[PDB]
Amino acid sequence: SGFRKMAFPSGKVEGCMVQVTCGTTTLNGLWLDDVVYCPRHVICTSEDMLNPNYEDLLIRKSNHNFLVQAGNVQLRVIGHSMQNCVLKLKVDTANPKTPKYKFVRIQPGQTFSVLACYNGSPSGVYQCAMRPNFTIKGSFLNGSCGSVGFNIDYDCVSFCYMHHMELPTGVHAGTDLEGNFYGPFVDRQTAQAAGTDTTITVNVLAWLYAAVINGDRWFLNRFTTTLNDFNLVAMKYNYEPLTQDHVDILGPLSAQTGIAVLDMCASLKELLQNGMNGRTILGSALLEDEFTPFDVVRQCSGVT
Amino acid sequence: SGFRKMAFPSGKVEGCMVQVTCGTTTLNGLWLDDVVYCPRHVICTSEDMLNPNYEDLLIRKSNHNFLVQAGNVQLRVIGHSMQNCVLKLKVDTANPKTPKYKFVRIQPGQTFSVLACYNGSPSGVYQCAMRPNFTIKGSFLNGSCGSVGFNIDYDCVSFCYMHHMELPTGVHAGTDLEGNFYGPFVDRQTAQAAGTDTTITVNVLAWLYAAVINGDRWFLNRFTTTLNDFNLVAMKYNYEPLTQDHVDILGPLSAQTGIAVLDMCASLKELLQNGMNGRTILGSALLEDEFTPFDVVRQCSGVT
Ligand SMILES: *CC(=O)N1CCN(c2ccccc2[N+](=O)[O-])CC1
Ligand SMILES: *CC(=O)N1CCN(c2ccccc2[N+](=O)[O-])CC1
Repeated sequence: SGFRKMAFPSGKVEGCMVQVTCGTTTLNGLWLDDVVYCPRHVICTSEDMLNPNYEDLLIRKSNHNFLVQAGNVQLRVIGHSMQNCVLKLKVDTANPKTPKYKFVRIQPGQTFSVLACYNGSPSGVYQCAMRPNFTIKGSFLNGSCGSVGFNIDYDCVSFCYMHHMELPTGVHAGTDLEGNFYGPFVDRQTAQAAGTDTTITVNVLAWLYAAVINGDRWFLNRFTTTLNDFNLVAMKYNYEPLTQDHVDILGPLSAQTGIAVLDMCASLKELLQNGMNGRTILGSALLEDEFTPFDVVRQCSGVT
Repeated sequence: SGFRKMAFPSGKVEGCMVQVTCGTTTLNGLWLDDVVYCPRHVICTSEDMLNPNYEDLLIRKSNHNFLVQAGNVQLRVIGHSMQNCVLKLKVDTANPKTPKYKFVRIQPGQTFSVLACYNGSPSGVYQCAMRPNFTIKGSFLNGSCGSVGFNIDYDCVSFCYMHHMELPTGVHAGTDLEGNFYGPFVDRQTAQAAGTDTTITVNVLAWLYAAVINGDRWFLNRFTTTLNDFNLVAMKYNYEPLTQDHVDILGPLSAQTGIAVLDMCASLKELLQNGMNGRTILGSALLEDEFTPFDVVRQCSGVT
């Protein structure tokens, strides 16, 4: 029993983290096979960062200007290319610690683990969600760029995120491992505002199911509702609209607990309209939205 | 910027986790050098767990009855001894993945990472605190026993916790790596109630300093207080008394922020007396007590 914000074990990713230096800029790269992936802004002076022409900046750079260090051993760079907002550094050695991996571009509301890194060294691991506005609420200082977000399926690491930016409002923006930003963000030091950060409704409901399973039940009520009625309440409180897809995904949690998705929605509706009245749920005073239904099943069943 | 409940990278510990089977009981062991450490209740039938005589049960067990599996390779057990509530299984092979390590018995209020494991396989990592009542608020299912709590200092893993029990109230009890329980708990399926779970006052204050650093400042007030005045409020709200030791430890956070410890105490006092009025602090609706001052410095400076 008990329910915790849980990150994947970080070992398989720790073995991929390297340091990339170009001129005087240092940040993190990801070494998979004979390719090191890093944010392309590794080529920028912070002057460059106001309005960088990456194509023009990168003409000035050769293979030998990319200093790649894995632990205390230097990697020989034999090629470099720009793919969207990342550089791919071809090195002469395949990472012997390359796990099975995929690159996946996640949907908003999906959760992943971040291994926060500085000079290609891990400092810590935490669990995140891709917010509906395609920001993540991270913990990142200068040098953290190139830290990666991931999921693990038994032995296969699915990389979904590379860290690039902090927005002036202290939330985080970044790319898939093809170098495409989540959201409308660019790798430029410019006015970039986040949209409305909506609550991930299906995740809150999964979390309410997690609570019931763990004995926290005070918020179960006598009521039910409809998808249309619930969605009017959701709109008013900046919750994502709930779909029959969301209902379907919550099915096994519904089946395990014997509480109908729409009953649980009616519990959520009352919590939204009445607040928690100073009570807590799984030791939280607000409604948690960074567990997926998959996350709740996994933690509540003990998948390794 | 941003502030997250962050676990140590788990790689160095993942490489130590094994499966221990005795008769039909399976749980996790920790393989360091040529010794596998596991909970001694690995020798129990769940019948045994009502009132086990471990000395008497262990007479019935030989080296070959302890099945130790690391990945899919079996370890040869050449010796077994009971130290307090753990077994030490001497194997014929030193773990090649043994990191630098110590065994440390932590104080209540100190934080550590747990690598939750099942059949010697990692499922996830989260950050915990040793509560003042020597419980931890974990996430553990059947098979999770032998999962370990740790801190990492650059390259040295300090093991502080091995998982043994869930109390009837769904909190967790366990031992240092010498097999001594934290708190008054025994490895027996009996009436065991936790004492008063008090809030770790110095950790809340460290967390308030973390908030200020990250721009969350609304709770800073015009007031100050004294250690004696603050402690009267702390007593009333089941907060640990604050000592000059606690003040000293908060010094660098005080020095970095320019907010006197006793001013911050006066902010905490008002939060205790008035509550949060529906506001949040670092995205929490309650006062977080599972970051140490060391945790706040580390995350806010980017120590690897
Ligand atoms: C996020 C991170 O670690 N990061 C981005 C900012 N950065 C940088 C970019 C261009 C020029 C200089 C610098 N810098 O100040 O180091 C460092 C890496
Ligand atoms: C915590 C854990 O994984 N654990 C403790 C309970 N347990 C056990 C002990 C004695 C006899 C049987 C069993 N069992 O049901 O497996 C399993 C291991």
